[PDB]
This record gives sequence, structure tokens and C-alpha cells, in this order.
Amino acid sequence: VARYNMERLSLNLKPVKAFEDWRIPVQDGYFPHLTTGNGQEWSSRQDSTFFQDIREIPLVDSNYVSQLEMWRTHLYHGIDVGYLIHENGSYVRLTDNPEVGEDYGINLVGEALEAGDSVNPDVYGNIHNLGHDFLGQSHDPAKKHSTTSGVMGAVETAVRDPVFFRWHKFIDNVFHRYKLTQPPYTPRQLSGNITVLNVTVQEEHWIDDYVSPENLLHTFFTPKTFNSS
Amino acid sequence: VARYNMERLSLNLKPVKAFEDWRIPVQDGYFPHLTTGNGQEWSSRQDSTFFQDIREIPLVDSNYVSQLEMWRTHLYHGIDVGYLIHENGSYVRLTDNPEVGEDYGINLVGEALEAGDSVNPDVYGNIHNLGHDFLGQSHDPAKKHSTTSGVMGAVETAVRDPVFFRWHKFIDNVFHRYKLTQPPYTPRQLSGNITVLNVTVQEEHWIDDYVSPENLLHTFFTPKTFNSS
Amino acid sequence: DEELRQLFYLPYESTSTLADRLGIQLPPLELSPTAVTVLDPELKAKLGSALSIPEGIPFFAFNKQHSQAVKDLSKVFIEAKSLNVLKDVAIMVKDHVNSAVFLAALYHTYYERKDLSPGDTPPLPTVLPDRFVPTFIINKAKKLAKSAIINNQTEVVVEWHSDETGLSSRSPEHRVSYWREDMNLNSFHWHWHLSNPYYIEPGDRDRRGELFYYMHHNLVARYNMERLSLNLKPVKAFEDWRIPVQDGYFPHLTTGNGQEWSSRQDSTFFQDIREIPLVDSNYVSQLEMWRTHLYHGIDVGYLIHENGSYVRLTDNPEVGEDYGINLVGEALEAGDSVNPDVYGNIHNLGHDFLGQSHDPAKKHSTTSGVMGAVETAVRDPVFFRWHKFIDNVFHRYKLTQPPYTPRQLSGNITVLNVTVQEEHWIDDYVSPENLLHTFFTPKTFNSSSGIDFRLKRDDNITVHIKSNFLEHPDFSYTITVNNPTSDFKRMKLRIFLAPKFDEEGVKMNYASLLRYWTEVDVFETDPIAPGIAYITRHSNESSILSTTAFAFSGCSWPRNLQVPRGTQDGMNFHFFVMATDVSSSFCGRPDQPIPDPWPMGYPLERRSSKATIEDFVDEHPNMMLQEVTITHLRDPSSVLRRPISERKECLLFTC
Amino acid sequence: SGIDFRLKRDDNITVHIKSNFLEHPDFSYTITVNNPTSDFKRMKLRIFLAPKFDEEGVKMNYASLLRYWTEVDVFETDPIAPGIAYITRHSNESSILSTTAFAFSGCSWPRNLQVPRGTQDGMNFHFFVMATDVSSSFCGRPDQPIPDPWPMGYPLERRSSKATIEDFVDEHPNMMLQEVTITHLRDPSSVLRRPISERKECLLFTC
Ligand SMILES: *[C@@H]1O[C@H](CO)[C@@H](O[C@@H]2O[C@H](CO)[C@@H](O)[C@H](O)[C@H]2NC(C)=O)[C@H](O)[C@H]1NC(C)=O
Ligand SMILES: *[C@@H]1O[C@H](CO)[C@@H](O[C@@H]2O[C@H](CO)[C@@H](O)[C@H](O)[C@H]2NC(C)=O)[C@H](O)[C@H]1NC(C)=O
Ligand SMILES: *[C@@H]1O[C@H](CO)[C@@H](O)[C@H](O)[C@H]1NC(C)=O
Ligand SMILES: *[C@@H]1O[C@H](CO)[C@@H](O)[C@H](O)[C@H]1NC(C)=O
Ligand SMILES: *[C@@H]1O[C@H](CO)[C@@H](O)[C@H](O)[C@H]1NC(C)=O
Ligand SMILES: *[C@@H]1O[C@H](CO)[C@@H](O)[C@H](O)[C@H]1NC(C)=O
Ligand SMILES: *[C@@H]1O[C@H](CO)[C@@H](O)[C@H](O)[C@H]1NC(C)=O
Ligand SMILES: *[C@@H]1O[C@H](CO)[C@@H](O)[C@H](O)[C@H]1NC(C)=O
Ligand SMILES: *[C@@H]1O[C@H](CO)[C@@H](O)[C@H](O)[C@H]1NC(C)=O
Ligand SMILES: *[C@@H]1O[C@H](CO)[C@@H](O)[C@H](O)[C@H]1NC(C)=O
Ligand SMILES: *[C@@H]1O[C@H](CO)[C@@H](O)[C@H](O)[C@H]1NC(C)=O
Ligand SMILES: *[C@@H]1O[C@H](CO)[C@@H](O)[C@H](O)[C@H]1NC(C)=O
Ligand SMILES: *[C@@H]1O[C@H](CO)[C@@H](O)[C@H](O)[C@H]1NC(C)=O
Ligand SMILES: *[C@@H]1O[C@H](CO)[C@@H](O)[C@H](O)[C@H]1NC(C)=O
Ligand code: CUO
Ligand code: CUO
Ligand code: CUO
Ligand SMILES: [Cl-]
Ligand SMILES: [Cl-]
Ligand SMILES: [Cl-]
Ligand SMILES: [Cl-]
Ligand SMILES: [Mg+2]
Ligand SMILES: [Mg+2]
Repeated sequence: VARYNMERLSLNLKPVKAFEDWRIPVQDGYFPHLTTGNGQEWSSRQDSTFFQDIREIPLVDSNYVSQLEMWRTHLYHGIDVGYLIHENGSYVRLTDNPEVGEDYGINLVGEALEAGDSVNPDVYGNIHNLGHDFLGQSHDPAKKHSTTSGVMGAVETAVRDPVFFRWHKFIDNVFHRYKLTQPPYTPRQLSGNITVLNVTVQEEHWIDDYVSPENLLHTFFTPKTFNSS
Repeated sequence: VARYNMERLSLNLKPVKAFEDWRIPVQDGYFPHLTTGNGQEWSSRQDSTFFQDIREIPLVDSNYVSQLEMWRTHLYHGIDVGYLIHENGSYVRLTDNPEVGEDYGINLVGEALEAGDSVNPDVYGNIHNLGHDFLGQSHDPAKKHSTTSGVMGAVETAVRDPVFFRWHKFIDNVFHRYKLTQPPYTPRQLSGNITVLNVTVQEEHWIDDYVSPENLLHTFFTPKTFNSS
Repeated sequence: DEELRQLFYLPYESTSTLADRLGIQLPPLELSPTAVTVLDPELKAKLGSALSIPEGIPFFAFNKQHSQAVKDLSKVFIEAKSLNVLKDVAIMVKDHVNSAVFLAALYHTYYERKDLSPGDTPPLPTVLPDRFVPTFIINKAKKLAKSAIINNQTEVVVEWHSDETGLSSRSPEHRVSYWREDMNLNSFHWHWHLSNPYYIEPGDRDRRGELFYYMHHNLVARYNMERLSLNLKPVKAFEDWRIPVQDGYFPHLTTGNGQEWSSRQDSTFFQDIREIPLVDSNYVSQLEMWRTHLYHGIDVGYLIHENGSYVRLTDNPEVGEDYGINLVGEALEAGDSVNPDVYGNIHNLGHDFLGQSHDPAKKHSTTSGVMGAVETAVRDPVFFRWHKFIDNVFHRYKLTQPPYTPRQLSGNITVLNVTVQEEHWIDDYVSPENLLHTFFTPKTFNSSSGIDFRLKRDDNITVHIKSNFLEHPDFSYTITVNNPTSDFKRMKLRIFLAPKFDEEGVKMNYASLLRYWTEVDVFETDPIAPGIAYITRHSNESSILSTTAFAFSGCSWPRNLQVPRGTQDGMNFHFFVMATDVSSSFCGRPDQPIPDPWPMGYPLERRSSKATIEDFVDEHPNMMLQEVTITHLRDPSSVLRRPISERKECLLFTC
Repeated sequence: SGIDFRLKRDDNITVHIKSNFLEHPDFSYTITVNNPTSDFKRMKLRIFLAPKFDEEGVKMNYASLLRYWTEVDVFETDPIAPGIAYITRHSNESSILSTTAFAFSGCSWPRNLQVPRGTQDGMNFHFFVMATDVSSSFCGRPDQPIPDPWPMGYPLERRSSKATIEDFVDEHPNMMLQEVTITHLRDPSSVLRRPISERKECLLFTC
């Protein structure tokens, strides 16, 4: 996300905005122009498409916007009070100053948010993964039209979609929310025996008759070719 | 529902309107002014309250408006094509002209809609019962406020609420939708050996020095008293 | 010339590929910047704008530039000194023109040249199967073909079902997809617009604006009868253009150039089309003002000509005066409009607004949706919402007309009786009188005239495509009439169909039925001798049909969709018959005027003081109102006698 | 009389203002009645107008027509002798009018708007007539009571079990339902005979 924003600033674009108010339609759609080797063209998403309940087939496998919202509410609460509730009933402290043998709070939040090895799936849910699927199925969320998923549904294609970065700005916002609850590093936590005296950056030779001034880096476009056979 | 409407017409009120577009807030609220013997006052519902997803505690026990809508969509489909799909995969014909040993279509729809002995809970759901609970919890649908349920949540109190009859007008509309799919009764189905020649209605004596004209009935208000001890 | 017909074949392949396969002698060739015909400068100079449409996109029939290109190309074809020269010109230009534009120009040419018959054109699905068959099925066919060739198999059949393009259980509009996507109906739509293009030289058609109204009115009416048969509500006009289009459509179609047709999500707004270039744009409020202007003209009874004079609108015209319905049609389509700057181009542009609504500002480098093409537009449920709006405009105009006078409805012939009888179609069953059936039957066609499935030149491969269609048994009807006069009388019988009940089970009154009447048969009889006569017509003779998966050729209402679906229990229809005193009727004839001076659909497109169709018919001895039942059979063999042993007992007399 | 258009005192200037108005020719109607009793009877005739069809071309039922009935003439007649009588009223005598661009003075329904516009082809109206047993009527009289005890607009402002105005009127011998056509002329001279030479041929009997 950070590097994407640096690219946006380079292009006179505004930094990406989190998609956090899920009752607002996603302003920017995306048409991937991709077709799989089985002849299946990836679904697109029109501008101004709502993030909507996914009514699966079978219906019992469905997920809902307000369900994800309540997972989010629960997770925000845990972050704000500094502990998660384990499915076994005990409380787990969140801290990035852990004791030896204690998990890092950022790690616990990450496992709960992705979700992966969550301390409590029933309470904190599966926000980030399902969000990909809500966005990827938003062109046909009740599965009425016998369609394919959009690129947000697959790891090798999701980054293509501008909404990837709106979704991940939301995700990064959750993580930063947690980081802000942590106390600043103490003098001892930042102290060191080595003094830094100087820093210089130098671009290597890349074109005859030009030597880059110190502390200047360049970028440009170059063709690349590969064998698709 | 029919008798309620006759009471409404008697009072110069418009007949009850089904609550069917669940996007529209319920215009008329209800304040029951009831308190249980455990001192727990029944929750009320303000005018213009939305029918909203019920996020239960625990969250895994929740139900959602679009979920009920999809159950409704599935049921409307079955009604319109004249058969339900059994959870065992077979199709069950809906008819009010059944073969000997065949269920009545109106009965099958009723069991699916209530729901009771539904042919397919996963597909047709539990629309009518859950709707009572959605309406009864609509003052606090995400259970944020540690509140009690409204009167729609209990059989001995639900009829008090004007929304009971809006909900049941919707329910009766589903049943009438099914009835309309049935062929008109044939001449043989309506024929009879007995001829009806005359009909007369006569109110009994109820007050001295008055005899009601034929075919005239009266109503009035009278007190009744009971022992609450 | 069956050499002429060959020009329709393999439209996505080079002329060299076609000629090689067919042994057609080629003109001189060269290599384009592969082998392509040399295009003579003399021919090129005659082509107008034909070459301006790039290869690799569909023919967008409602778009003014695309239609102009087809008109410009067909002009050269139509004006060719002979059929030999025509063939030479076609062979020469084929490599240099958009293939869909080429095909459209060729079909139009058969309608316009007097020495060609549209009935001799190939069925459109054999030429462009990609327009009618889902992407997945074409791709499966390519796979089956590749395997077959490898295993020395010269023929393959692929098939598909409606269960595969949408989910009926969650999408009520999908319940009628079989009808909207019917390949013959979509082909009929292509034929209609190429027989009666809005860009035709004015005068070269008679009452073309009125025919635009009439064919589409019948198309909408029959769709509604299909909807009622399926327990769907009749279609609602898309008229408040502020409201998003509720039902989207995903066509699941890909052109032979690999370009998948755009879809439209549920709840998509009808939005301003900001074209590239921007100066070619059109706007919702612009269309709304055209509509406002047209409604005004209709309401006051005259249009304003671009020359400043006023033109009266009347369906009771003087000799030599145009019909008001025709003038409104030309203004609305639009075709030969009296005032383009004032009344605009509402209907055509609306197709393009709907077809581009997934990307109306052209930000996403996308293709158009199916509403943009005549051979695909009927597939989309919004087609019928758009055409219900269009039919509403026409009905708004019809309602301004005075009811037909007694003299305008009077006739010398009396109608005495009407009977309808389904022909034999299954052994050991005879249909009761006045009962018609429908059912689904498979049809198969050879797609190899349209798509080259060969891997290499020497491969012998044929791909057959099989799918299900609504169908009905043949039927006939007999009208008993009396001529009480002293001499022979000739008459035209006018027979129309409409459901008796609406979606609520209420009997439709006269006013409501006006929106439903559809032509069954309108034709002139032999002269009727004094006394009683019996006139019998077979369903294959119907005026709405022309003259093997494709029964009727050229421009024809699909024979297989001639009878509305009806219901399992039997659905009741009015069968109106009128005897009036004196090549599908929906298509008209390019070279001849409409023979009948009465408005199309007469007398059932005007208001009446009569409340019911029963009351209306009872006033006139030359009209009779008959009634038929139409019953859809899920399993046609169900009509057969069942073993006494296997019959089940009913609880309530019938079951 | 309303605006002083003078520049200075001695100027002699008059400004006339001309504009177009809807208008109609005078008309009369005659009601034929029977008094079957043995003595003179006085009655009030109550005459109301409404369109027959709504905007959709559907015949309006009794309930819908209640929203449309408008007074044409409501007045008391001379006593009617036993037997048949003819009662003729001129449009200028209408109860809705009082008693030169301004025909009727004081408080009056405009005489020029006494007849609805109607249409070029002719528009059909119910003309309801009731004989009841015994200064615009819209304005009343400041110093006098309403003479008639019946509600204004009687009997056509209440519900009926009768579905149509036809059914309603058929129940009562003292009511009759007549019908008139009202036709608007863009060019009043169009009603005149046209030269045989200048008449154009119709395609469908009438044009
Ligand atoms: C399927 O359709 C195509 C028509 O285009 C047929 O292909 C032709 O077959 C004949 C006989 O082998 C060849 O001489 C022609 O060259 C073919 N035409 C083309 C354009 O390839 C094919 O025969 C049809 N298959 C069947 C079974 O009728
Ligand atoms: C137009 O109207 C006014 C009425 O106010 C008339 O003006 C009067 O004319 C007479 C005769 O010249 C004068 O003696 C009065 O003093 C005028 N009254 C006022 C208030 O100015 C005028 O005569 C009318 N014109 C015509 C042609 O009738
Ligand atoms: C819940 O699991 C954690 C694992 O770290 C454990 O420390 C805790 O004791 C458990 N709670 C109970 C009461 O079992
Ligand atoms: C520097 O090094 C010492 C010796 O290893 C270490 O104990 C201490 O942490 C460091 N002190 C500072 C100044 O950070
Ligand atoms: C750091 O290095 C740069 C260039 O090598 C030089 O300009 C600067 O004087 C150096 N600073 C120090 C403190 O050595
Ligand atoms: C499903 O249940 C019905 C109930 O009568 C039964 O008839 C049918 O055999 C069952 N289907 C299967 C395949 O088990
Ligand atoms: C009349 O009675 C007979 C004898 O029981 C019975 O068969 C029949 O169904 C009855 N009803 C009619 C309408 O015939
Ligand atoms: C029905 O009963 C009433 C009162 O008993 C009587 O007045 C009327 O005439 C009866 N009708 C018939 C058809 O017997
Ligand atoms: C191609 O196969 C068909 C049978 O499928 C056969 O009739 C025909 O002769 C074959 N074509 C050639 C050129 O062999
Ligand atoms: C405008 O066109 C109409 C078409 O018939 C013609 O009659 C009329 O003369 C034209 N108006 C003028 C003033 O040119
Ligand atoms: C009947 O026939 C006569 C003679 O052709 C013709 O004039 C008349 O228009 C016909 N129709 C009627 C209804 O009189
Ligand atoms: C009409 O034809 C049917 C069947 O042919 C017959 O039963 C019926 O009586 C006929 N009606 C008249 C009026 O001839
Ligand atoms: C009517 O047309 C269909 C399809 O072409 C055909 O099967 C049927 O035999 C035809 N009926 C007659 C008698 O021509
Ligand atoms: C009716 O009044 C108008 C306007 O005042 C007048 O022109 C007409 O002569 C009057 N009719 C009679 C006969 O009084
Ligand atoms: O996770 Cu959201 O795509 Cu790396
Ligand atoms: O069910 Cu809804 O309350 Cu009797
Ligand atoms: O015109 Cu036939 O498609 Cu709108
Ligand atoms: Cl949603
Ligand atoms: Cl499901
Ligand atoms: Cl919970
Ligand atoms: Cl531009
Ligand atoms: Mg509602
Ligand atoms: Mg609308």
C-alpha cells in the first residue's frame, strides 16, 4: 500500500482512500480484460457498484455485510481495550512489548483479521478474506446470472483492481489503529552503541556519457519479452 | 386478517397494507405499556423503524434481511412453477386437487412458510417465525443496549401490535399467490343435490321493548370483570 | 445463384480461405502490410463510408454511422449491373469490410434487389452461430472438434439447456429466457430491420413507421402472453429514466473475433453517453426533451415540420394524406422524421444508452451490450421494457383518435360460427375442439457453414448444435359466414388473439385488451357466393408467417412461437374474428404498398364507448368472439391413455 | 379607468387592451315532464354535467363521477299542472350566472367559461336531470338564507349502492340521464358548407 501511494503521488494522483463505509457504492469499477485458458472471461465490476450480501449456492454458505461489520466492531473493541477474547473464554493481552514467550499483539490482530490462526473465529470472523470475495462477486452477489468471479477473488490477479488498494488501505488502517494503542519506544528501546555519521546514495553507470549526480535515482519504461509456449 | 379488515372498514380506516418491501421503515410503531411479573417492561418500537438484520448473541445465531428475502424468492419460484424441491432432491407437486394420499399444496406451502414441517429448511427457510423476531427486536437489532423483546416476539401479546397485521397481510398474500395458481373449481366440484331456497337472519331478544328487524345485527361495548388474584 | 449464398459463409475467415474451400475463382491478391484481395480503386470510390467501420466489432444497427456504412455498401451491391457482377464485387470487398457490416449489407440486398428472394438467404444461426449459442458451448464445440479430428471422427454434436445461462429459481426473468433467446425470434428481428431499415430512402417503403409500431406491438403483446403463461407479471415500461434498470442481463455470448459481449449488472442507471469523440455524445435530458416535444405533438394532434409548417396527425386520413400512426413512427424510431432537430432519435439512441450503460463515459475500453445489435437485442429483458415504453407512446397516440364510426365497422357479411381444431400429432389422441397445445422439442443445425472448425486444411469436420425450442402442433380453424346479399362479395377476415384474464385473474375490459391483441391471421378470401360459406385456414398459411430447424425462411414470425405457451391447466384466450368488406404481414413487402387502407391492427387499436370486447362484438354482425384454451405439456405423451392399473384416484373428482 | 397613461394633465389618452377568451354560442334545453297527480305541483329542476369517460377512455362509474359533477342549472319552476309540461331554459338564465368584455356583473361564474372546451372530434358528457318536490348559486346571497334545505350539489355528492350513474337514474322516475357532445372549433367558419370543388376525398369514409 505505501509503495502504491508513492506511485500515485508520482503521477499527481491523490493517495488511496480506504473503503470503510460499506454502505457507499465503490466508485471506481474495473474491467480486467482477462480470459482463462478454459475460455472463461473474468467478470468485471461497473463503476458505482455496492458491496452487497453474498447469497451463496447453497444459501446456507452465505455471508452478510452487517456480519462483517460486527466482526469489525468486535475487533475494534479488542484493539481499543488491549485484549482479545479467546474462544476458550480467556483474555489474551495485545502488546508489541511482549514477555519472552508471549505473542506479539500485531501478530494476534493479523491472524484475527486475515483471518488465519484466529484466537476466536466465531467472534472476530474472517473479514479480509471474505471482503475479497464480496468485492469479487459484487457484479452478481445473489448469483442470479450464472457468472464468474472478478479478479479480487484470486491472488495472482487481485492487485490489478484499483479496489484492491482501497480494501488494503482499510486493512492497513485497522493495523495502524492497533499500532497507535502501543506506547512509544522508550529511550532504551531506541538507544544504540553505533553512531551514524553520513549517508550517500549513488546511481550506477547505465548510459554512456552520463554520470548521475549523488543522491539522484531514475526510473523509466523498458520492454521485456517472455516465452509463453 | 379478514376480520381485522372488517373492523377497520367499520371505523373508516383503510384496509391493512402488507409489509412486503423490507427496505421501507415500518411507519407505525407501537408502545405496548406492558410489564411482566418479573418487572421486565416490554420493549416498544418507535414510528419509522427499519426491519434490520438481527445480529444475535452469539453472532453465529444471527439472521439477515436478504436471507429472508432469498427464502421468499425461492418460495415464490416454487409456487409459480407449481412444485417445491425436497431436501432429498426430488420435486413435490403443489396442488389443491390432490390424488388420494397426496398432500394439499396449501398445506405444503404453509409448512414451508411458517415454517413447521418444511420439505426443505435450507432452501425455504423460516420466514414467518423469524419475521416476528426481526420486528420484535427492531428497536435494538444488534443487541447493543441490553434490552428485552417487543410484543411481536410472543404469541399471547403479538396481536396487540398493528404491525402484526401488516406482517400477516404479507403472509396471507403469499398464500393467496399460491391459491391463484390453482384452477377454478369445475362444475362437478361445485355441484350439489340440495337447492338453497331462502336465508333469514334474526337477532335474539336483548333489551325490553325492542325487537330487531330481520337481517340486522348489533354490536356495542360492555364491561367484563375477572379475578386476577 | 447458389454461388451468391456462399458469400454468407465463414464470415470471420479470409476470402482466400472461403474461395479455397469452395473452389471460387479469386481476383488478383496481395499481402496486406497475409493474402487479401486487391481492392480496385474504381470499386473503392463507390463505397462511401462502408470501409470506415473497423474489423473486430459487431454491426451496431441503431448507431447512425454503422447504419450509414451498411447503407453505403448495400448500395453498390443493389446497383450492380448483374448478379455476376454482384458476386465479383462481394468477393473483392469481403477482406476489406467489417464482417457483420458485410453480412447485413448482403441480407439487405436480397430485400432490395428484385431479382433476389430473401427466402433464399441462409438462416442466420448457420452463418453467425456465435450470436445465438453461449460462449461455453462454442468453446466446448472447439474442444470436441479438435478431439474428433484426431480420432478420425467427421461429425460432432453439442447441446445445451436454459439451466446454464441464469438461475430461474433466483431470477424470475430467466423463466422466459427460452423465448427471448429463441434463435428464430432473434433472427426474425434482424430480418425485420434489414427489410425495413430506418435509414431507407423515404418512399421506398409504404407506411414503414406504422409497421415499426405494428411489428413491435405484436412482439410486446406476445411476450406478455408468454409472461402470463409463466405466472409472471406483464412487462413494465422503462419510462422514468431517473430510476435504475432493476434487472440486468449477462448474455454469455462471444463474437467470432473473440470479443465477449458486455453485460449489465442489476440496478444500472440509464446515463448520458459521453462518446469518443465527445462531440458525438447524447444525453438523458436531451432524449427527455425529444419525448416532451413528441408528447406535445401527439396531444395537440399535429407535428411541426422542419420547414415550419404543421402536419396533421390522423388515422382517418384524406386520400393522399399520411397516416398519423406512420408519422409518429417515423418520428419516434426515428426514420424519415418530419423534424429530426425537434423530435430527435429516441428509440434508436435508447438502445445504445442501454447497451452502453455498463460504461457510459467510455472509461474502460469496453464493448457494447446486446441491446446495441438487432440480432441479439431481443435476448435482454430490458428490450421489452424499452419496447413497452415505445408501445405506450404509440398507444398514447392511438387514444387521441376518434372511435371507428358505425360505417367504418359495418360489413355485408355475417359471421355465424368459429371453430378451432388441432391437427393430428400423436397416435391414439385426438384434441378436443378449441384446444391448442405447446411443448418443447429439440432442433439441430449445422454450424460449420458459419465457423471453420478445421485444425488444418484437409480436416473433414462438421459441428452440429442441438438445443430445445418451444413448439406446437399444426392447427386449423373454420369460419362459418353468411352472405345475405344478391351478388358475390369478397371479404378480408381479421383474426386476433388476447388472453381473457389479467395476472390478478380479473376479466380484462375493452380498454385493457387493446394492449394485448395480436394478429393470428389477416387475409382476403375468395369471393363469397350468396348464402352460407365455410372458410378453413391452416396454421402454416397464417399471414404472420412467410412462405429444417428453420421452418420458414426470409422474414417470418417464428412458426414455433406461433402459439403462446399457455399453462398446464389450460389458459383461456379470446379469438376475435371480423369479416370486413373489400411476405409476413409483420414484415411487409419492400416493393409493394400495404394493400389494405385500414390501419394495421384494425379495428382493435382504437378506443370504443363499449366497456367489454363482448359488448363491442355484439354490436356488429360481421364480428364474432370465439374462445380457445392453450395448454402447455411438460411431457407430450401425457395426453395418452394410461393403464387402468396405473391411474391414481382423485380426492376431489379431478387431480 | 385603472391606469393613468397621461404624461401631463392635459393629455387625452385612452389605452384599450385586447386579448383572446374561450367562448361559446348561446344554447337552450327543454325538459319534458309529467305530473300524474290531481293537483298542481311545484318542483326544482337540478341539472349537472360530467364527462362520460376518464383520461384512459374508460367509462367512469358512479363513485368516480362524484368528483366531477358540476352545476348546469338548479332552479324552481312555475307550478306544473296535472299532465305533461315542457320547461325550456336559456343558457343566459343559468343559476350559476348572475343577472361588454364583461357580460355578467357582480359575482358570477364567467359566461364565457360556461361550457367546457370539449375536443375537435367532439367530447361526450353526461347531462343529469332531476325533478325534485318543493345571485350566482356559487356565490349565494349575503342577506338571505340558502332557500333549499338539501345539501348543495344534491343528490350527486353522496355514495350509492348503485355502480353506475345509469343504474342510479334508472331507479328513479324523477331522474333522467341525457348526453351531449361538446366540440371545440379551432376555426368557427369550418362548420360552413365548403365548395364541392374544394372538398377532399376521405380514405376511410370520414376524414
Ligand atoms: C455442414 O455444413 C457445411 C456447409 O458449409 C458442409 O461443408 C461442405 O461440405 C461439402 C461436402 O464435403 C464440401 O464440398 C464443401 O466444401 C463444404 N463447405 C464448406 C464451406 O466447408 C458440410 O458438408 C455440412 N455437413 C453435413 C453433414 O451436411
Ligand atoms: C376610457 O376610460 C376612461 C374612464 O375612466 C374615460 O376617461 C374619462 O373620459 C371622460 C370624457 O373625456 C372624461 O370627462 C373623464 O374625466 C375621464 N375619466 C378619467 C378618470 O380620466 C375615457 O373616456 C374612456 N375612453 C373611451 C373611448 O370610452
Ligand atoms: C485458552 O487458551 C490459551 C492458549 O494460550 C491458554 O493459555 C488458556 O489457559 C486457555 N483458557 C482456558 C481456561 O483453558
Ligand atoms: C552497547 O553494548 C553493550 C555491551 O554489549 C550492551 O550491553 C548495551 O546494550 C549497549 N549499550 C547501549 C549504549 O545501547
Ligand atoms: C557526507 O558525504 C558527503 C558526500 O560524500 C559530503 O558532502 C559530506 O561532507 C559528508 N558529511 C560528513 C559529516 O562527513
Ligand atoms: C424424497 O421424499 C419423498 C417423499 O414422499 C419420496 O417420495 C422420495 O422417494 C424421496 N426421494 C428420494 C430420491 O429419496
Ligand atoms: C347426489 O347424490 C348421488 C347419490 O349419492 C351422488 O352420486 C351425487 O354425487 C350427488 N351429487 C350430485 C351433484 O349429483
Ligand atoms: C324468505 O324468507 C322471508 C322472511 O321469512 C320471506 O319474506 C321471503 O318471502 C322468503 N323468500 C322465499 C323465496 O321464500
Ligand atoms: C466428411 O465426412 C462425411 C461424413 O461425416 C462424409 O460423408 C464425407 O464424404 C467426408 N468428406 C470427405 C471429403 O471425405
Ligand atoms: C413543408 O412540407 C410540406 C410537406 O407536404 C409541404 O406541404 C409544405 O408546403 C412545406 N412548407 C413550406 C412552407 O415549404
Ligand atoms: C356492401 O356492398 C355494397 C355494394 O358493393 C357496398 O356499396 C357497401 O359498402 C357494402 N357494405 C355495406 C356495409 O353496405
Ligand atoms: C358452431 O360449430 C360447432 C362445432 O362445429 C357446433 O357445435 C355449434 O353448434 C355451431 N354453432 C352454430 C351457431 O352453428
Ligand atoms: C407446417 O410446417 C411445419 C414446419 O415446416 C411442418 O412440419 C408441417 O408439416 C407443416 N404442415 C403442413 C400440412 O404443411
Ligand atoms: C346572452 O349573453 C350574451 C353576453 O351578454 C349576449 O351576447 C347574448 O345576446 C345573450 N343572449 C340573450 C338572448 O340574452
Ligand atoms: O491479500 Cu487481500 O490480497 Cu494479499
Ligand atoms: O403467527 Cu405470526 O403469530 Cu399466529
Ligand atoms: O427496435 Cu426492433 O429493436 Cu428497438
Ligand atoms: Cl446487501
Ligand atoms: Cl440454495
Ligand atoms: Cl458474539
Ligand atoms: Cl473526446
Ligand atoms: Mg411494503
Ligand atoms: Mg419507469
